[PDB]
Amino acid sequence: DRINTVRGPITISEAGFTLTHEHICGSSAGFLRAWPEFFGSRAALVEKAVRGLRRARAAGVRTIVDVSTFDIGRDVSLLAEVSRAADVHIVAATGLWEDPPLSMRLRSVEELTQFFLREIQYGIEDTGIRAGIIKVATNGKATPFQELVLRAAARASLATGVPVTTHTAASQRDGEQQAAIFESEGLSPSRVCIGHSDDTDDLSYLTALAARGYLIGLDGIPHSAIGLEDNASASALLGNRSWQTRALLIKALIDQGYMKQILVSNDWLFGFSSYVTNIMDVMDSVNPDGMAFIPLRVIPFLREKGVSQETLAGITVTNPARFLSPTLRA
Amino acid sequence: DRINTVRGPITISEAGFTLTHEHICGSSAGFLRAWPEFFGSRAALVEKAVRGLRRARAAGVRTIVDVSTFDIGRDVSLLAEVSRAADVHIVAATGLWEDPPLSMRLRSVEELTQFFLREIQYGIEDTGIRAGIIKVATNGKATPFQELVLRAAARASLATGVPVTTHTAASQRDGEQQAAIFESEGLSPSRVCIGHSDDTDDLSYLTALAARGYLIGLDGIPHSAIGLEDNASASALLGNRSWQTRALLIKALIDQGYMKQILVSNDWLFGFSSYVTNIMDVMDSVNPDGMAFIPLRVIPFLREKGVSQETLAGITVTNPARFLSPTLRA
Ligand SMILES: *[C@]1(*)CC[C@@](C)(CC)CC1
Ligand SMILES: *[C@]1(*)CC[C@@](C)(CC)CC1
Ligand SMILES: CCO[P@@](C)(=O)OC
Ligand SMILES: CCO[P@@](C)(=O)OC
Ligand SMILES: [Zn+2]
Ligand SMILES: [Zn+2]
Ligand SMILES: [Zn+2]
Ligand SMILES: [Zn+2]
Repeated sequence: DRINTVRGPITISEAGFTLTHEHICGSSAGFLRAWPEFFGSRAALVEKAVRGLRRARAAGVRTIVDVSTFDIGRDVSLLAEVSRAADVHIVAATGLWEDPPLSMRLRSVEELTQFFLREIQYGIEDTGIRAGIIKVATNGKATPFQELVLRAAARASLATGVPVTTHTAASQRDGEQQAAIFESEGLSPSRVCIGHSDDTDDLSYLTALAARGYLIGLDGIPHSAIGLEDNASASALLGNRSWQTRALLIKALIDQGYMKQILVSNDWLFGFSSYVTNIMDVMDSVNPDGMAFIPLRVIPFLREKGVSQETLAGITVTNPARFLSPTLRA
Repeated sequence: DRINTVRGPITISEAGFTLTHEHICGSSAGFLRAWPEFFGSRAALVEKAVRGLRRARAAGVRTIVDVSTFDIGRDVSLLAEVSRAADVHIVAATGLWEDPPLSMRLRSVEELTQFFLREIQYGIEDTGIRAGIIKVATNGKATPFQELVLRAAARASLATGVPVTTHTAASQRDGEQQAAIFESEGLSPSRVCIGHSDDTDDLSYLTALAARGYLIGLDGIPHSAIGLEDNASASALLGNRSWQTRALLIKALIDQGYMKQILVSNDWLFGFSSYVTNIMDVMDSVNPDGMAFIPLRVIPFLREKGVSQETLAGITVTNPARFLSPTLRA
């Protein structure tokens, strides 16, 4: 009956409106400590993130899930500072994304499971902050090491009840292999969110996952390079489907009976060093509402398309609570 | 007339007997902070490193050059602690090795040059400790990003006078391309050590580098898996040439007139997470003298083969001082 945040345990009812896939800073391990000037300064990144989380809170957000791992350069003391200053709860992550270093890539399934358990059960670094979610990734067929990560994540979730959330190449149907691996370890689909699932329009894929009990992460709604066809790096990252096209998948899955399994977010960030220089500027130009885009723009859009207020509340409040609530089955 | 160490500037004469390619811990950025139990504990790694540096100092070592970068998980506060406790000077490194994360790999030559300059001229992280060498790497033909790193390293050296030291796949003759890149930027060969050069027996390659003025890093003398043919991972890392075979390259280059350009070391470490589990144990079994192997075993070997005491002192004391001494030409 409690979820770990960067400021400690909170009750389920305190989570409130929750964005389930967000980042304070998308970086690399040690990078913000070694090269803070890349972001202007650490203080500038903090100020930017607080301003943004304050705008989100004013729009109705109460909690974000920062799904930055070790290899995304998660800095839990930065998250704690931002969380305190903005009065928005932040749930931190363990796991590994797509850029693990050699010291992680050479590890066994057992060793990885120890590491993820450490961050859930003991703490991150020497901070005593415990993760409330496990983040994993593939981009196409899993590498051998990613198979180990997905298995370790399953083990860590089976021991603790903390959920797993994934990065996919959704157009490659990665969620099918991720599911297979997780199920081979015994993990309940109700403890797993298959993320970046709004990157595809393939309903045969989305419903195959939802029918087995997976949560479906429609988590990049404002990601679009429409109107930036000249910028190859922004097109490659963001794609050329509209935010409306992505948002309508929320309606599609509601219409198929999966309202309880949908998790919505922006996949936004306040700093971004793991891609091209100045990408954060480009992104901010596309979506000046930042993390507030879901409540300010997506919710009203969906209401105008005939989705109910009650259904939207269930998606933004009930589903994240049920997901984040530690349990073996949800 | 001063070299930066983890405890501040020292005079040239204070450097004394210097090992020019060593590691306290071979790891990954953030790893020791996130997963100290991999090493037993941080305190255990500190104790091990102090014991080892004390044994080296008793054998005549006064300074080591820790050529661990950002991506080797260099922890300058760990180096400072070990340096204080063992009374051995440690020179820290900037640059990038073979495992840079996305936040580094996406950067330009200019950006990289700023980062290396930061670590030389201002400090590492928030510690105020400044690097005294720039470390770079290729394993075969340079990737596009490694070309940028080598160019940035050249720029940073041209601005500050701090030398560059390299990781090679010596059997692939990487030093030839590294030289070409460095020279394309204007860098003097006398400011560059082409490292892991004892990994090859190709004198046509070694002398081609030394003839242009490069320092030659014969830096892995005790690395050998002879008598561990059953251990594939140790054979792959350490090779199947004897330490004597490697040591005799020091004599070969003396005999060709290059005594002033030879730099000798062990390429040892006290923790090693970026390879197979328990590799440190295997390595310690092969060479229980650790960093003391050069003075305890290599120097007497070379004397018995007819190299002079004076020549060996010039190699272990004069050459490292001339190399580390900030200058545009040495
Ligand atoms: C919230 C209420 C249920 C519907 C109308 C689906 C029948 C969706 C909106
Ligand atoms: C140190 C003195 C010079 C030699 C003998 C090379 C002639 C090497 C040893
Ligand atoms: C830090 C970037 O992480 P993603 C994979 O969600 O893409 C923006
Ligand atoms: C940390 C390991 O670095 P290398 C390339 O000198 O090999 C042991
Ligand atoms: Zn992702
Ligand atoms: Zn993300
Ligand atoms: Zn090396
Ligand atoms: Zn090395």
